[PDB]
Amino acid sequence: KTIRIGFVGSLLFGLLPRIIHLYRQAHPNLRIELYEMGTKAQTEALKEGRIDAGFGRLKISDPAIKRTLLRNERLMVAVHASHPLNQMKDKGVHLNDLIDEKILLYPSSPKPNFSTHVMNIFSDHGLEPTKINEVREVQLALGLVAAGEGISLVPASTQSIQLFNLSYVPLLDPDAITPIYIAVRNMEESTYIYSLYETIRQIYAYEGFTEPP
Amino acid sequence: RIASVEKTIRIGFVGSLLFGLLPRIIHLYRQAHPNLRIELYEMGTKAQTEALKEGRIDAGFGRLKISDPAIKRTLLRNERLMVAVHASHPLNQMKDKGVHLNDLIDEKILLYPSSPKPNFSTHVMNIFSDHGLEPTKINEVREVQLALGLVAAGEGISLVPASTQSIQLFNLSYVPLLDPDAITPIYIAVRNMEESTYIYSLYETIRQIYAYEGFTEPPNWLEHHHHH
Ligand SMILES: O=C(O)/C=C\C=C/C(=O)O
Repeated sequence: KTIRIGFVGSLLFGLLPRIIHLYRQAHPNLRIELYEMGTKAQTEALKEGRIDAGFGRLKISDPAIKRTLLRNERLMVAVHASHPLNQMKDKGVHLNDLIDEKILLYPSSPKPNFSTHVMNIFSDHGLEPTKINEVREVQLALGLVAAGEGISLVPASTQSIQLFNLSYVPLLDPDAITPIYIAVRNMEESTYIYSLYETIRQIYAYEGFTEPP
Repeated sequence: RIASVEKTIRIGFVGSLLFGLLPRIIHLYRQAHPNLRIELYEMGTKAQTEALKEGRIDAGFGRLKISDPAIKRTLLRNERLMVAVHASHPLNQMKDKGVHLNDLIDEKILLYPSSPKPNFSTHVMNIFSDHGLEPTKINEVREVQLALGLVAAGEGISLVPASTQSIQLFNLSYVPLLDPDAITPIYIAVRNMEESTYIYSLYETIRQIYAYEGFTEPPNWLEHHHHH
């Protein structure tokens, strides 16, 4: 009668609430508890039994955890309206266009985290952006972009944040992605966790996303 | 090549203000003062006081009035409150017209934040009790984004600043709150001394954007008058 879910903050701005809402409709007397935490912290939390399921954006390998890829969400570049990158609808924008920009990454919690994921995509292609500043969370990064502080790379679903003179630019590199995983304990076999997984599949089928296994 | 400490201006702000007018104010300020280095620091109102006193920041944007002899402040405006509700909540049918505080008393209300005190939740609760209203279903959460997320999940409602409308979550609706005192103040605080020329310029920028937005302000609001 109590399910504990760990989640990275950005998911609040995307599909997480509609999943929980449909999930609620199937379980009118379940106590649902949500806890914002990083993907590495979710792994430790699952092992200690502090949460039952974790929704994250890193693939942390650990025998005690069963991890499953839900979908490959795209990354976008958040910029101020007047930024030159916002003038490139014609040809579009690649990662190698971003290398000399002031880039705002997040979170500032211990590594590995979302900024490590983003920097790895650069390094995967021999790119190393030299001007990086780490901030607490995605909404702060975006507010700072709007204030004129630089640019940021964010999941496409954070476009629910529509700040004055903030524009989101697509990235052309096919691997400019931020996958979303569900993680549970390796011998998890609960009805509640199965139902949660089916609820995600119902939203995806309705939303037109590719179904996970 | 590095900028001088004299031409560096440090600005403290509460995080939720990034959803309203603060960013365009800062952007415009930067654009009009290209030889200034502006540094921005997220901090709560209480921390802003010690920071101003010690020189760690030069101006602080906050939502609380915490009196300290070393500091002075100007009320920039009283921002309206709204009720964040799930699209399918009955209260959402009064979205065009708005609702009153006494309509919310038996609703599942999500208050926030958790840590600081006094905060937004006590201020919200004080507006209820100012009118002999005591909400019976109070659940407190850590932060505004989790409150909004749980409302979007249909687990309750939350009273939020009007600028929160920048965050448009799926199946989340913002309903106007009609009580004229259902407001939340925004302040600029500075050291209790004559404002530097740089802070006076920041005042000028605020006045400019507030005029573009059409806000009503009293005579001599934020206005510098010469000492000679
Ligand atoms: O750090 C990580 O493990 C991943 C994501 C963090 C934050 C977010 O998506 O908002």
